[PDB]
Formats: sequence, structure tokens, C-alpha cells
Amino acid sequence: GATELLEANPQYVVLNPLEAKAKWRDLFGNDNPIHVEVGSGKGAFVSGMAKQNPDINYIGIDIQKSVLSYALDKVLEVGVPNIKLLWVDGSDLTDYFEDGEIDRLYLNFSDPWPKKRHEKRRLTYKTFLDTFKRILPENGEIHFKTDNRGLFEYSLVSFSQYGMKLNGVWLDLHASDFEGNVMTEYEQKFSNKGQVIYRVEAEF
Repeated sequence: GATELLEANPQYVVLNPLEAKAKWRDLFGNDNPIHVEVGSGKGAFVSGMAKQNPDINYIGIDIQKSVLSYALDKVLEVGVPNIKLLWVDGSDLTDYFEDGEIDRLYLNFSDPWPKKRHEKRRLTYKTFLDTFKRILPENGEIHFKTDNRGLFEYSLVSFSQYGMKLNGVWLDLHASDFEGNVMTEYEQKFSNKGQVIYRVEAEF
């Protein structure tokens, strides 16, 4: 009963856009910046980020209620106020956020959709970029990390062709002096493998 667990926990989980869009600051109860992760899996990333950064409000977003319920288990345990989980029903994120309502966007290990005919499904494809540009402020940024070389190669070109500026590029994240990295479950699971992790900060 994924849907059941989510519904019993409205202090953390948002289920319908009507009670979200333009209302996120009211929902958190302060004007702290709102940073969103799209495709938040089982919540290790948003949880670890909320802990590192008490004065930032995080929203973990997933299309699947099942996996969001696992994120909830993690979020309930931590018990900190600067997180919320959002179930999205398939619509554009503009149904859930007003233009400029969020401050930064995170994409972690997003589905690569390697087949050419599935380009449109990649979260770094231009129609998703249109949506992200709207919901972020002017000069708003996407911070994107993945171990998928093909996806990262594609996304650098997609970002650039769209007209975004690349502010930083990491081609071996774990080997760099980058600090504050919070690993996803996937990232943990495979840390022992030691394959390079790619990262970029891109700006609209």
C-alpha cells in the first residue's frame, strides 16, 4: 500500500498540484531557497542534502508512488522539516511549480534512454529544458551528475545547443577536490566499482 502510506503522511508528501503550485513557501513555512531533485529514487540524496543544508528546503520528486514510499521511510526516520516529497502524475512540472518558484534543480543518474527514438524521454532533452527554464529563476542552474557516459555526452551537447552556459564540468567527480557531494543509493551501490562519475553545473 504505497498510496496509503503517502496519504497518511501529508506533513511530508504532496500528492496533488492544486495544493502545491504557488504554495511551496507556505508549505515549508519560510522563504528559504527551494531546491528540487527530479527522480529522487529512495530519498538518500534529498535526505543527505537536507541534513548538510538546514537553511535550504528540498523537494524530492518521483513519478512512481512505490519508490516515493521508500523515500518516505527514509524521510520519516531523519525527521527534519526542510524536506518534502512530491508525487508527479505525468504532467509537465509547470503544473506543480509557478514560474521562478524554485531556485535550483538537481538531476542525478537520470534514465539514459540510449536508443535514438527515445531521445525525447531524456530529462536533458530540450522540452524538459523548456520546463526547467520556466520554473527556475533567471540565471537558474541545473546541477547534473551521472556515471552514464553516453547520457552525459548527450546532455552537454543538449544544454549547449539550447543556449545554456556550462559553468563547471567534472569528468572524474570522486577524484576531484569537489566538496559536499551526497551520494544517491545507485551511487553508493556502485562506489566500489570505481567507474568515473561525471558532473556539470549548467545555467539558463
